[PDB]
Amino acid sequence: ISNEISKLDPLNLDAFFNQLPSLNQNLEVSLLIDKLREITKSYLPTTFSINDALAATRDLGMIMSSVRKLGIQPVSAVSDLEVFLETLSEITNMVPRETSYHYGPWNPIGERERRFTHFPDERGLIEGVRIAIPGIELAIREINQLSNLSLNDPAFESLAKSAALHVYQAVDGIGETIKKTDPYVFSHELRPFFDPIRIGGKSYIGAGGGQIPLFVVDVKLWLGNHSPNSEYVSFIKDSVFYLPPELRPICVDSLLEPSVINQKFAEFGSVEITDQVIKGMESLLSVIQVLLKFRKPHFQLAQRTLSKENRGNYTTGSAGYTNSFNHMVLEFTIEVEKQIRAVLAP
Ligand code: HEM
Ligand SMILES: O=C(O)CCc1c[nH]c2ccccc12
Repeated sequence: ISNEISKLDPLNLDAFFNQLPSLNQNLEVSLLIDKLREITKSYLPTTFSINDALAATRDLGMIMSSVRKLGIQPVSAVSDLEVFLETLSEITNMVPRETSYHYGPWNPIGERERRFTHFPDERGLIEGVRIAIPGIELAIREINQLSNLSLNDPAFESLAKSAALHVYQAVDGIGETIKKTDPYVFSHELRPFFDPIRIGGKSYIGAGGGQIPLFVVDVKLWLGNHSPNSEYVSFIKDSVFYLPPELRPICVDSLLEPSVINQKFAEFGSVEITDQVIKGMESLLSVIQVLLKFRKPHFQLAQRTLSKENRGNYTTGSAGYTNSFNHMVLEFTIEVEKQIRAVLAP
């Protein structure tokens, strides 16, 4: 629950985070490192509650990401971080690194907001995931209920409508990014804060738009267990254990089970096609069209950011993929809209 994490400052870093964008702007790597050492000596993370460790992972993660921006592996330099992060990871049962959950919904609104830089373009990513994530999560719960409901039941269509409504939040989030974040300023000023960090022999990618649980929607709604060697399934496979634990069993189940649409494709061609059954199948295509209204503008944005003109020193997002990945997720989704449009043609 996000409001009880956002209000916490378990490492007393609030004043520091008002200095951070200037610290980062003047490349003051010594205050960064001095703060990491101070933390591993001023706090026994073992005594933390779950909410405390989640907010600590947010704050420590961003200081760590700021050191890695300059090119220094932060745990390699402050060796005592490794057991500190170990202990945080045990309490949270999440990666010893911040994700878009800590960057968005668990990031406080207003004066306490944790930001890497003074550029207003940064706000376009934070607001983007802070809006997207709550609505996808609600859609996730509602979409899971469609499996155990008949197309002919109005309850099916009302759940799918509520889910398409909640997914629109991700549209609102990506529209907020498109208006606030300059593709050039992002690549040159923001992107280098989301680079991999080596912690205990493993490398943990930085925060990413792709960490919003939208892929969980995908897996349950249309991907399921039908594209076993996809590159999309490998990304999801790599994402499962970055998600909060609450979401992992849904995602694992859905990867191992036929999708809602694939089953509802079957029930449709095997039952008395009533008027409610078509409304029900039309509410599935509504959800998918809401996904398209997100992926289409998202694609253009990453395309402008990664053009020769604006890409700066990168050719990939923080998860290591080019725009080819988004093109592939978008075509998957487009093709799903074509299959439903076909089932519905009469
Ligand atoms: C300048 C802004 C942005 C750029 C250049 C960008 C670019 C990318 C890239 C390159 C990927 C491939 C995965 C990776 O390597 O990280 C990706 C994936 C993804 N990103 Fe973005 N992104 C931006 C903003 C956002 C925001 C604000 C959100 C959420 C509100 C978001 C949501 C996603 C999602 C859901 C995926 C998974 C693929 C899909 O579902 O289409 N992105 N993005
Ligand atoms: O999603 C990506 O991989 C690139 C966009 C991106 C990097 N860090 C981010 C943090 C929050 C929201 C979006 C991003």
